[PDB]
Amino acid sequence: SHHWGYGKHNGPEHWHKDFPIAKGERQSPVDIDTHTAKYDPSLKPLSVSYDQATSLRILNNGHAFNVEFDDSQDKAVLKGGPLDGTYRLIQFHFHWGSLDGQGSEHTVDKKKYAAELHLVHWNTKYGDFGKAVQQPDGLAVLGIFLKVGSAKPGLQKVVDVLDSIKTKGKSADFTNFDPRGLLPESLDYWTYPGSLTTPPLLECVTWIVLKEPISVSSEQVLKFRKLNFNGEGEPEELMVDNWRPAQPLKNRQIKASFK
Ligand SMILES: CC#CC[Se]c1ccc(S(N)(=O)=O)cc1
Ligand SMILES: CC#CC[Se]c1ccc(S(N)(=O)=O)cc1
Ligand SMILES: [Zn+2]
Repeated sequence: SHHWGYGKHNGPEHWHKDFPIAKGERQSPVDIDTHTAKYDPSLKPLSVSYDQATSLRILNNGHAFNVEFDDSQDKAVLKGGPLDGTYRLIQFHFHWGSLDGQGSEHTVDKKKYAAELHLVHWNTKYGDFGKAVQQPDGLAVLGIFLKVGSAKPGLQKVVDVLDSIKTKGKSADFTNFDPRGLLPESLDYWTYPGSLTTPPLLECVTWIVLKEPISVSSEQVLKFRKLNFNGEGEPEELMVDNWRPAQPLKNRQIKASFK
C-alpha cells in the first residue's frame, strides 16, 4: 500500500522507488525564472467561472486537506489561457511550511512562499477524473501563492473548520463555500506542462500559476500548522512542510500571460 509522505524516511527523495516517473521529463513543481519566461501572445484570455461552484466537504487525507466540490456538472470551470476546452473544478488544497519562509511548491526566482493553493480541474472531454489523469492534457491546476501579511477574509471559513478535521481520515461538511474569495485581483499567470506534485506524479497537468500572491495572516497559517499527518490516537506529527521541492525543468518553457 501507499506509504509515501514528507518525512526523512518517506519524503520526496524516496518517491522514485515506488513512482519512477518522479524522475521524468515533465515533473512539477519547478522554479519559475521570471527573466527567462516569455510573454506568449498566443495565450487566449483566462476564464475562471466559479459563480455556480458547489462545495461539499473538507477532508484531511493525511497529506493535506481537500475542499471537495460537486463536479457532476459544469458548475465551476476553468477555460481559456493555454487550455483547449472545459476543465471542471473538483477540489482545492494547499501546501505549506513549518515557518513562513517555506511552504510553496513552485518558486519564483528561487523565492519560496509560505504556502501555495492548488485549485484542481479535470478536462471534461475525458468524462471522469480517473480517466483524465491518464492524459497529457487531463488536468489544469491553478496555483496561487500565499504570503503572510494581512488576513484573507475568504480563507477564514476554511481555517475555522480545521479544528474538526485534525487527523487523517476526518472530514466535515463544507457546503456553500465560495472559492472566488481565495483569488488575488490579477489573473496574470505563468504556464507550463507538468505533473501532479504528489504520488502518483502523473504527467497530466497544465499548470497555471498566478503571479500575484494572496496575503493571509500569520494566525491563519498557524492554524494550518496545527493539523496532523497522523490518524486519531496516534503520536502527533504536525502537518507541516507538505511540499515537494522544485524539479528539473528539462525540455520545457514557461510562458507568461503578461507583457
Ligand atoms: C515513514 C516511512 C517509511 C519507510 Se517504508 C516506505 C514506503 C514507500 C516509500 S515511497 N517510495 O512510496 O516514498 C517510502 C518509504
Ligand atoms: C490519479 C491521482 C491522484 C492524486 Se489527486 C492530486 C494529487 C496532487 C495534486 S497537485 N498537488 O499536483 O495539485 C492534485 C491532485
Ligand atoms: Zn497540490
